[PDB]
Amino acid sequence: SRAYGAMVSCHMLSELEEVIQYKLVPERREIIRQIWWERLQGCQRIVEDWQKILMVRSLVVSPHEDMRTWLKYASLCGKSGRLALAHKTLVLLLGVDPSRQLDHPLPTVHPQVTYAYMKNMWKSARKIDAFQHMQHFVQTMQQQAQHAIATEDQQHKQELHKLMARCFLKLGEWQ
Ligand SMILES: O=P(O)(O)O[C@H]1[C@H](OP(=O)(O)O)[C@@H](OP(=O)(O)O)[C@H](OP(=O)(O)O)[C@@H](OP(=O)(O)O)[C@H]1OP(=O)(O)O
Repeated sequence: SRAYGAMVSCHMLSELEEVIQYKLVPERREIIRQIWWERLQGCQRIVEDWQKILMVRSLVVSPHEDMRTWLKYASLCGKSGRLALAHKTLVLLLGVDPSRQLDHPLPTVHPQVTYAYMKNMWKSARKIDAFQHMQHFVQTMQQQAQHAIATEDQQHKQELHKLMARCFLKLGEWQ
């Protein structure tokens, strides 16, 4: 346990070497990203270590290019009593600020990021407006899925169905 800090330092150095590999090799990008995700999953859930590792990885990976890792990090921050940083990460991922545009509905792009932001807002005691946004988002998702049902998109349709089931469960719990 006393050596864990040095272990994190070694992890960061290895990530740096893998970053130079990511820069050099254009066909290794997906493999490198999967390795980073799995190795980060292996590590402890301390916010500071995750922040250091993500800063290291940011040299070649913008947050938009990998929304899953930053969503996990934001969830960890939210569960660690740092809702300010979690909201900052969510608004960075979305690209627009729902806080300033209260009247404007939440964006539909990146539905996973939207759902994460909505649950963070629910944790932010803004329950009624969060529920209103959730109703609007469910209506948008169902109508968009109905319009965009096609044989080409099935895995996307399955993920959309999973997210919609989660949204329905959250709607029931919050009601
Ligand atoms: O913290 P909660 O509100 O209960 O949400 C949990 C939590 O989601 P976050 O990634 O946003 O934290 C779980 O993540 P863990 O921190 O436990 O790893 C996730 O589980 P997975 O990591 O397996 O995706 C699970 O998702 P699901 O219910 O689809 O299994 C999801 O639950 P809700 O989406 O229903 O809130």
